[PDB]
Amino acid sequence: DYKDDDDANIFEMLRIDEGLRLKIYKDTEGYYTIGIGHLLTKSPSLNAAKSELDKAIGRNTNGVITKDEAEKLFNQDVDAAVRGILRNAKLKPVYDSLDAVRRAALINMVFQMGETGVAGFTNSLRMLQQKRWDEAAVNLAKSRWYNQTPNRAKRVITTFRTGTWDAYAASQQWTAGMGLLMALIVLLIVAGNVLVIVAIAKTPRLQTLTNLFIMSLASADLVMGLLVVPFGATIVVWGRWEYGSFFCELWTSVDVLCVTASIETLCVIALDRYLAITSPFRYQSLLTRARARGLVCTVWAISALVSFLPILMHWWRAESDEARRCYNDPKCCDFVTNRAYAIASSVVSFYVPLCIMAFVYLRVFREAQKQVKKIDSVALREQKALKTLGIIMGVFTLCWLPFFLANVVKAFHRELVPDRLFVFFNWLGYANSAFNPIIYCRSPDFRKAFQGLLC
Ligand SMILES: CC(C)CCC[C@@H](C)[C@H]1CC[C@H]2[C@@H]3CC=C4C[C@@H](O)CC[C@]4(C)[C@H]3CC[C@]12C
Ligand SMILES: CC(C)NC[C@H](O)COc1cccc2[nH]c3ccccc3c12
Ligand code: NA
Repeated sequence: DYKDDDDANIFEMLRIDEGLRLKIYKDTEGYYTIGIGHLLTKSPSLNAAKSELDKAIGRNTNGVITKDEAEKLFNQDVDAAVRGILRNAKLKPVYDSLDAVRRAALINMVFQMGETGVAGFTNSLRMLQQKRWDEAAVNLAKSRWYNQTPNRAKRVITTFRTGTWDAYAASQQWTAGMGLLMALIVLLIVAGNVLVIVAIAKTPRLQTLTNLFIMSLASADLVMGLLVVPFGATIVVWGRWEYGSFFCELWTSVDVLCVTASIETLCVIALDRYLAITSPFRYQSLLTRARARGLVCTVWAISALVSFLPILMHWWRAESDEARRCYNDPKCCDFVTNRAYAIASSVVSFYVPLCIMAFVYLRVFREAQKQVKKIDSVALREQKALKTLGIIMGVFTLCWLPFFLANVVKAFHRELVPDRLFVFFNWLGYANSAFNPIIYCRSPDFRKAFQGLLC
């Protein structure tokens, strides 16, 4: 029938906003429920609920149904909302003035708040019936509704404002696009870094002292691909933190830990190659294989101290409205910090290692020119291995310097960094966990090592 597609459209709107379940389940109050919030019965008996389902559906479902049958239930719930809207003196005149798309927005609010809940938006309702859409969208956003479910509320409010479905089309392709891209990013990180660890760990040719440090660097990248990036992607895709306040702080701590360990490992590398080329005899006299393992544990030990300790102590916390409402919402895991912590933490964990790692390695890179004023083909074999260390140090500074310059600009004046931009700089740094294994293939020894392990 020519009216069928409007029922499918509003069904898909709420499918995105409330979700869909095709098997009977208990709602938070414990009543048997299926579909998009269709409450089957308040009776405790499960068979009474399947009985009510089989009546509405016209077959013996055994408590399982198809998408199309879930839409059949939902059309009945939509009729009940319309009846309630039509009997509410504040909502009926607005509903009568709206087209199908804006009626779907209003019906969607009714599913979330109820008629009385929507009826309390007395000024926004006046602006809708007055077709002052942009002003209705502003007043609607000034609400606890908007603050508690901003993703759904932005979509509904955009729908009242434009009169289109574009916010729901934009969402559904965002979940598919970014859901896929994030999946590939987690695999490219876990794949490239798991290979680098096993290659150095079981290739005798690769068991270089510098490769002992690179295994620390790849070990940081692998925790990123296992315990950090996968969970930060759910925020980028789902629009909220699903794992509670406790795992929010732990995730944040491991995230700060791995980044702090990486720049410190790059700094220890630059200090290793500087001692190696300025004082070779002290290098042989000082660095045993076991002491090199001690530097790694000391780096992670300093990193966990400078990462876990401030975070578990809540030294980072701020008093702003943005900060307190996130701290009191488990669904929010934004890392809102006080201006003091934003500086001291990023300086101790990053700028200081970045300057030493950048200052020392340049004096390393110039002394090699000071000792090789010649043309040579075998020199290319050693300029290449030195260049690889300067690429990894460079790609790290590129992937993460913007995130930390914005972090200090954000501290003095939040005006300048959009949250959209700051999140993008943070994912430029997450991408570094992918690049390193690719850069490790620049050297011939890793190259034949990767090629043998894959067959
Ligand atoms: C995700 C968090 C909570 C766990 C942290 C993992 C810790 C234990 C990791 C980080 C880097 C790892 C070190 C890096 C590589 C080496 C060199 C290897 O030849 C011996 C072990 C040693 C020294 C690792 C010990 C374990 C280690 C310190
Ligand atoms: C989603 C958020 C939690 N991700 C954090 C960054 O990946 C890494 O952030 C840091 C690493 C090391 C030191 C740091 N000091 C900071 C101050 C503010 C924000 C991040 C950091 C930070
Ligand atoms: Na929170």
